[PDB]
Amino acid sequence: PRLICINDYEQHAKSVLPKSIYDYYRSGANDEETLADNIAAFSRWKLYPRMLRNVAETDLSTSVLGQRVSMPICVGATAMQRMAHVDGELATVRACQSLGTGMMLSSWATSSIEEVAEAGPEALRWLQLYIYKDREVTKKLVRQAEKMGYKAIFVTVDTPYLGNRLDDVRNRFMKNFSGLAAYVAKAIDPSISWEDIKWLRRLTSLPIVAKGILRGDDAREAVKHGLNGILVSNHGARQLDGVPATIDVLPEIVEAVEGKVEVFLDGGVRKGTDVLKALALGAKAVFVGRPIVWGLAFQGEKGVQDVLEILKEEFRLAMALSGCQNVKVIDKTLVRK
Amino acid sequence: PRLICINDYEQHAKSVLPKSIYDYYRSGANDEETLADNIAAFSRWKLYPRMLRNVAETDLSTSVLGQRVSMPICVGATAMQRMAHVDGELATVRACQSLGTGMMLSSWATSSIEEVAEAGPEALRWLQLYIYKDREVTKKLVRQAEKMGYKAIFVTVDTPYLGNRLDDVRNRFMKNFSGLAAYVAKAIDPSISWEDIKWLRRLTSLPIVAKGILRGDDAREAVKHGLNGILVSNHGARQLDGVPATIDVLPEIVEAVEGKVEVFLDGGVRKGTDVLKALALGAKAVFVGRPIVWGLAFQGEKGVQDVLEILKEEFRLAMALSGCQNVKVIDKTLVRK
Amino acid sequence: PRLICINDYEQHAKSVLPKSIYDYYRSGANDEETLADNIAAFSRWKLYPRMLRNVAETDLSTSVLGQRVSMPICVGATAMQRMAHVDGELATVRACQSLGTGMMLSSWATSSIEEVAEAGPEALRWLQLYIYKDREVTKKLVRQAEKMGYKAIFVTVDTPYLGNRLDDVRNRFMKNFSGLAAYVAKAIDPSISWEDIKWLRRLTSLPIVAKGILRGDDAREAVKHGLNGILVSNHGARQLDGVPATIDVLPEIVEAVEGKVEVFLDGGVRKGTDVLKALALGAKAVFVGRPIVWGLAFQGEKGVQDVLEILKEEFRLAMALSGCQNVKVIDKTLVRK
Amino acid sequence: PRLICINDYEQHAKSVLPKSIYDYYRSGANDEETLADNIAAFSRWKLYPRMLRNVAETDLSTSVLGQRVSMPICVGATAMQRMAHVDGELATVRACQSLGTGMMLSSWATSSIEEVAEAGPEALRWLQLYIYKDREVTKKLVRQAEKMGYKAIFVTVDTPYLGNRLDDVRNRFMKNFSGLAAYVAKAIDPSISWEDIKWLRRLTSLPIVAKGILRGDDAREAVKHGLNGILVSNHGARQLDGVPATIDVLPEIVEAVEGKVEVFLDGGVRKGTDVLKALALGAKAVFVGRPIVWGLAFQGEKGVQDVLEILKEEFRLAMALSGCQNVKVIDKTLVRK
Ligand SMILES: Cc1cc2nc3c(=O)[nH]c(=O)nc-3n(C[C@H](O)[C@H](O)[C@H](O)COP(=O)(O)O)c2cc1C
Ligand SMILES: Cc1cc2nc3c(=O)[nH]c(=O)nc-3n(C[C@H](O)[C@H](O)[C@H](O)COP(=O)(O)O)c2cc1C
Ligand SMILES: Cc1cc2nc3c(=O)[nH]c(=O)nc-3n(C[C@H](O)[C@H](O)[C@H](O)COP(=O)(O)O)c2cc1C
Ligand SMILES: Cc1cc2nc3c(=O)[nH]c(=O)nc-3n(C[C@H](O)[C@H](O)[C@H](O)COP(=O)(O)O)c2cc1C
Ligand SMILES: CN[C@H]1C(=O)NC(=O)N(Cc2ccccc2)[C@@H]1N
Ligand SMILES: CN[C@H]1C(=O)NC(=O)N(Cc2ccccc2)[C@@H]1N
Ligand SMILES: CN[C@H]1C(=O)NC(=O)N(Cc2ccccc2)[C@@H]1N
Ligand SMILES: CN[C@H]1C(=O)NC(=O)N(Cc2ccccc2)[C@@H]1N
Repeated sequence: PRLICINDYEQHAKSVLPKSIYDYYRSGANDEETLADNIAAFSRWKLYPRMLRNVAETDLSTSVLGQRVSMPICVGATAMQRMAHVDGELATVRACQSLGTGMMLSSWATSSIEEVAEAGPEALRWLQLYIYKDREVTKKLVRQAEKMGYKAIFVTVDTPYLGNRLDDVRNRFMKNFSGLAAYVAKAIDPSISWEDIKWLRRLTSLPIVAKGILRGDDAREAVKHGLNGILVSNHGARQLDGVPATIDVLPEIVEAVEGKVEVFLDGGVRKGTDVLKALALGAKAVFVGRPIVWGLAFQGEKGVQDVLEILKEEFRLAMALSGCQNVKVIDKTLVRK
Repeated sequence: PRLICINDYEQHAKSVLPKSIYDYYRSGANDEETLADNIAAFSRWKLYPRMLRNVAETDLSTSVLGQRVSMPICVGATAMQRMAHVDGELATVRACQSLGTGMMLSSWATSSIEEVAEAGPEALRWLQLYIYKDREVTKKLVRQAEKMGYKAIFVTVDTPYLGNRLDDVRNRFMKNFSGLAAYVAKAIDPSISWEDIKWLRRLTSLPIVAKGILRGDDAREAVKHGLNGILVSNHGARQLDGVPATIDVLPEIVEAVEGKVEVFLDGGVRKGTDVLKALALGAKAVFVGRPIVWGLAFQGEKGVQDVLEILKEEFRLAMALSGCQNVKVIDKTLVRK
Repeated sequence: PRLICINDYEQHAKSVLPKSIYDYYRSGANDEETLADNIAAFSRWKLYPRMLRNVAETDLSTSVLGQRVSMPICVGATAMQRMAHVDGELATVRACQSLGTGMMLSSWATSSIEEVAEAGPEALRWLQLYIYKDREVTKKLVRQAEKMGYKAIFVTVDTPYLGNRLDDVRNRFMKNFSGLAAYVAKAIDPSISWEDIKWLRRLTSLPIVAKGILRGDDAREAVKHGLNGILVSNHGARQLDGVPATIDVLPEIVEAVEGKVEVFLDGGVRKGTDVLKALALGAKAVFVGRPIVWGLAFQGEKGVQDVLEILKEEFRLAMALSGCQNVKVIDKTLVRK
Repeated sequence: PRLICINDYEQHAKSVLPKSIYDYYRSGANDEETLADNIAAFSRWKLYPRMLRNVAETDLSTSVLGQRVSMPICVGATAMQRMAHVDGELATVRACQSLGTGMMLSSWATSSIEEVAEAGPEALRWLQLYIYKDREVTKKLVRQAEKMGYKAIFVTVDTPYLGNRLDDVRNRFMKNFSGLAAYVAKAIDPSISWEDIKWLRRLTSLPIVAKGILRGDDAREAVKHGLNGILVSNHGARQLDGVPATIDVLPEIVEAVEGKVEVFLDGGVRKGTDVLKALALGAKAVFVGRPIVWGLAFQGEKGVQDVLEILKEEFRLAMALSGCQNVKVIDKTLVRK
């Protein structure tokens, strides 16, 4: 294999993973209209590069909720990574610790909070949480993440029930505690409200990011409840089909929060120019989901490291060709839809 | 067969029904531009879901012209159901009586008004009517529907002549009284005017819905003639080709009637998110045509029951993932085109 | 063969005509972008039909430059019809005389002005003219048309040179006096100006229509020079590629002439709904080019008669389903783009 | 071979050139979204031709930076032409000297400045320059071009680093001094700023054109630094992917420079109507890149001459069919997007 872009990693993963596993990772909800649009929407945003700006020394570094990272490109929560590679999340956190970027650990990981911390003691690590009907286990997760050096909580707010991913049902298809639709119907609480966010905000002094916000009014409510960021996300197009692409709703959310918290994006990031467009529209950083899994499927830690390095170099080139020597000068005039 | 969405039922029906019968049911008029657009138009309307609203107890119930139904998803008139299954309309009305929803019986049914009432005595049942050149038979139908417990009349107003469905002519292709184009040219009155609506309004005290309205001015005229609802319909794209999708004209019609009557939609409903979008734009309920026929072709009553249950569950999930605990809170901010 | 729409006639013509002849008739200029758009543009204009208007007695009749015709659907000039059938233009004029519509005779016909008049003595007949470098032959044509009972002159104004139709060059591919590109470079005058229109206007008292106008300013100039109509035409997309579809420029031209002359359309008419849309946007009538040739290729006079009857019946149905009992009530609210 | 349009030359070049060489010449950056759009964008601009203007004597001549040319169609810089044909740039400059148009010589030519001048002593010739980390060699190039009769400098400003063309990396793929990405990383200066433009402006009294401007603000800065033209260019879509098509950004640049300098376009010119549209939107002339290489691949000098003659004749026809007797009357009302 000669894999030189993120799409090559997906094509390789399709060739080596059982169909059920590949389809678990690549599927979106229902007719997958949002899955296609998360990528198509990036192509509609055009770049207006500045020339002659001196880009000899391109600095990709930024910060996420106060913590320095090497690039505005971080690993999003994807469940059950050991299905892709025997090391799963441990390989992922080692690759993040090599790159100098952060890993968001899924609540449905095939590795424990304490195992991951130990594989990546110097890695920037966050916990993605669901509020479970069992609030005792929810609180136990939060208190384990605090003790194991995790630096934030990403609370997923778009999953009262699991989305309907047809291939998991059509294909006859967790170390911390569709079969997956039935699992959620059991553990995950569909009653969660803003009252539960008030509880979580009182539970921990860790930064909390609301993950899965698509509306400006909900983003303002998150700010009002004392949360510290918004991850503009449609859950990799796996929840409600027919929502907009995240790059299309990002500007409304950035406008609505009036600078009070950091805004992040995930969904459809596959190229350095996607990262650049997201930052031009006001995201502080982006998270990648599927590309990391294809990295694992190729060669575990090394495969994840290669995916993250291809993204980093593509982003560096896009910054340089656009006239941007650092992330602080990536401005809204770089893009038009 | 493992049929888990409405498209699967169509694919199965194509596999088991003679081509002429399948094409009778699936065909639209002329080049079928509206047939494609009835579905494509739903995909252009995007959903803006609210998070954290408490959707543990999702209530799908609503009412149609005063009568309670279990969900805002009802069976539209499709002629000649016994071509799809030996029980035809009797299977359909039994499935509606199990689901707690309504059946609109076609005037060109392969079962009699009195036979259907008897198969579904507790089912909510309406009659779709044409005004026939023979007004005596027209009046006999209305007076049979009143005596047999039907709760409304859906008068079809878009069919002075039958549309030109090419496959019926190219394929060498009624218990109440193209060969079908020639049948209409004989029975159906092309002279029908608003004067005939005044006659029908005086004929019966049953609610009357005008079916096949596409213009706001015609919707206002229906209100002025004392009708009790508008079914925004292009007749499943089988009459005039090149009219807009019904989801696209729905907002104009809702605006034009100023709340005075209920507005319904049919045409292209195949998914729970289609139902949600129609309700967000002000429809009280939607009617499904073809999906019921594919249910019959699969397994008669059980097949219709399965189609209606897939629609119900998809709608429940779309409501929950959008933050809607009941139909009364499905609002216009949920959608944008 | 079972040919029930105009597209079927084209498919049959492709099956029976030598490739060079078929490609001569079906080709557009260069990459054929306008050829595709002449048809695609009709599909973008949507119909908003009125219900319940009494369409029992649909009257398709209208008039063209004062002369009654049975329908607003007339035969446009297409050169060299005997390549499609041994009777060529004589078959075409007999079919027009049966239908009660008009024939525009090409200046590059394979039959003489006096032969056509004689085959269709009761047919409504017009002459399409080019202003030839030889003004004596130009004047001889006009004076023959006047003597043989032709009722107008359609002067083609978009052809100073012939368009570049690639297949005629790639395929190694006139009774009144690319090899065809070379013929024009010889006979047709590229110097023609509005001064030449003044000459033609003084030459004959016959109505004169300017054929091939695409701009409102040129349409106003035609009115100022005392011409009696505008045929909005891109020459069947065979001249300048990348001009708009004729249905898209029709409203600008109708607006610009302020009712002073009749406006006609050709280019991409294949269905009754195309005729209806053109009339809703203010055309008095439309001309069909290629469909007549496919009629000839099928069965000469009978094939042309069948094409014209399919168009007539499709138009009658579209009028009836739109609520229009006659052409005088086809209004601009029937369409929206 | 029977090659009658520019696309035919590309298809022939694909048939005769090794895949690595063909892909070097035809590739764009990353997913090649801009490569497709450079051509698609021309098709969206529609032509509104004037009739009856007298186009018997069509004059294509114009001037570029003061020098007369036979047509507003000139040869752009494409590196390493000897890979396409044994004569490379010498064949190209001979074909330009036959046509009476200009050649822009690449800084990465497979022929020397003094060899090309000698093959085309009477040809209009310009030098495309990069500002190299080695300013001594940069100055040597400029002073050779001045001594050898070159009439301008086109300074490329969009290439601080080379774009990522995937096929050069996936295919295991200079007489004046991806392996090519690595070459640039060595010679080409990523620090170049407007200070370096001030240096180049003081270095030579030759006209200087800034090549690769996409923003109006950068075009105004070029005017302020005393440059004499802007070549609106995305480097044949080979640098930053996802920038707009050059025909789409051309009007902003023409507006921004307020007539102070000539504006040129390259990127996606393949047809005479492309040239016409560019001139209608205010370009003085256009440059062709790839089409010249396909000319070489076919038959060296004769192949380049044939490509340039097909462009000239297509442009002459498009001018004539649009009503334009010379370039001075090609106005903005000819086009609408
Ligand atoms: C296979 C898979 C598993 C996921 N598991 C989780 C999860 O456990 N928790 C969560 O909050 N999001 C989960 N997501 C959503 C991701 O965090 C993220 O929103 C999404 O992958 C981003 O889009 P992308 O895959 O296009 O980069 C998952 C996504 C995928 C594809
Ligand atoms: C096979 C078939 C038969 C139909 N028969 C009738 C009919 O008898 N009366 C009527 O008013 N509408 C009739 N319709 C129109 C339907 O009531 C309804 O408007 C349409 O099916 C809704 O679109 P859908 O099939 O996309 O759900 C028929 C539609 C189909 C597909
Ligand atoms: C084969 C062919 C020959 C034509 N010959 C002539 C001609 O002799 N004179 C003329 O004015 N227009 C000519 N035209 C243009 C037609 O009059 C008319 O504008 C065009 O066919 C209308 O478009 P349609 O073919 O899509 O119906 C010709 C078109 C075709 C396809
Ligand atoms: C094979 C190839 C080599 C090129 N080499 C150079 C170069 O050496 N210097 C430069 O400034 N531009 C270079 N360009 C960009 C061209 O000057 C020009 O901007 C582009 O080819 C125009 O687009 P077109 O190929 O669609 O006509 C190159 C383009 C191609 C395709
Ligand atoms: C369905 N994929 C995930 C997702 O998108 N969000 C989430 O919470 N997951 C946990 C999970 C769900 C089903 C089965 C096992 C684990 C996902 N894997
Ligand atoms: C043509 N399909 C129907 C329709 O769309 N509307 C209607 O009234 N029908 C009655 C019917 C028509 C033809 C032949 C038999 C019955 C339809 N089946
Ligand atoms: C090229 N087709 C025609 C057309 O569009 N307009 C016209 O005047 N024609 C005369 C003609 C042209 C070439 C060869 C023979 C005759 C056409 N046939
Ligand atoms: C990459 N193609 C070129 C281009 O677009 N711009 C440029 O300066 N080139 C010089 C060059 C680059 C790589 C290898 C050899 C020579 C190109 N050939």
